[PDB]
Amino acid sequence: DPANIDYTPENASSWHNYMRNVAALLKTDATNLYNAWNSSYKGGESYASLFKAHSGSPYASALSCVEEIVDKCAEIANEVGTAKIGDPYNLYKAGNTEEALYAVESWYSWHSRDDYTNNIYSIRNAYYGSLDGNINANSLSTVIAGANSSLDTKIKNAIQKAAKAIQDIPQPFRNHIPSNETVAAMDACAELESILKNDLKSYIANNSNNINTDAVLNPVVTQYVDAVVVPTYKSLKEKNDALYNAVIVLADNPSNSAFETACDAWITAREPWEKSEAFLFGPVDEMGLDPNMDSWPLDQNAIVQILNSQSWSDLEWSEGDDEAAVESAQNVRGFHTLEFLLYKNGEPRKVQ
Ligand SMILES: [Cl-]
Ligand SMILES: [Mg+2]
Ligand SMILES: [Mg+2]
Repeated sequence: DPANIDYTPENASSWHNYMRNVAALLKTDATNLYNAWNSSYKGGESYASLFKAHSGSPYASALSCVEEIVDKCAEIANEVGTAKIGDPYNLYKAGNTEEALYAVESWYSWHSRDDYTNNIYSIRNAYYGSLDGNINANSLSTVIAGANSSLDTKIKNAIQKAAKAIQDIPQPFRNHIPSNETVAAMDACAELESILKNDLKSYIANNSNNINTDAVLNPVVTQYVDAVVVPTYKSLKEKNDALYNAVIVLADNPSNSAFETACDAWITAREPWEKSEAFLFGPVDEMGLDPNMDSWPLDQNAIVQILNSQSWSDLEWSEGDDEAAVESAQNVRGFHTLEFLLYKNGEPRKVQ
């Protein structure tokens, strides 16, 4: 029932206000995340400076930075295969097909394949030290290549295999959950997680390989922060600002065209977010910005209740609120709540 709700003339006013409020919070969260890295964190030094310096806490060496980088790449490869794809797959295989269909992150917009593929490109970006698919001179890839060309080539191939396997699932993944292609994508993601957390991490950690000193890894950490992390968060800030502006256009003059234009802005803003999921550490994690912007699944019953009662304060939480209160607010806001409000069955919603 909450899944079947339509945007109608009867609820349009409330629907516009829900969209405005969710888009304003996404704008705030992306700005605060970018500022935490680029300007100041916890009222002090910027997180970009703290990470690049690695002078004690939580990173005392360039190796500690790089182990976090690699751990966080392995974590997203694990999340994508075992949970984003795996949770719907295992529900479906057990015979719980209706629960499986609604378990797919980004199904409202039929965007799961592209979303999860961008998560793998986050790994590529972290490993390449770039955003354009070109291997940077100061990348982890180049460091591994100089010591072990075979391991570097196997890692680059494993990243590409996972991205290609997800793209090979027939569009949309929501309608092809039990496919052979789904299983091949899970396999490719598991192989990628393994080569990162086992082979790569162990190889860098071994002092005998001479690639874990600050002289070797400082330029890798600096380039990862300056060319990957900070520009991705800058792009997310800019694109969440544009997404809010597109929601305002739609709310002020609702039309099929304005819904289509706001949906395009949602995909545009999602890209730097999805391409940041290999670095879910530091500010995005500690500030709770990851679940603020990207909780999934949502509390769909609570969304419909908030829409009909215009209880906008239910979307927000404060420092010191208990865990349940924070999660309840996060489960009714963010990119996926805005996605619900903009899309129906993979297409922009229409004005009746
Ligand atoms: Cl989908
Ligand atoms: Mg168009
Ligand atoms: Mg997530």
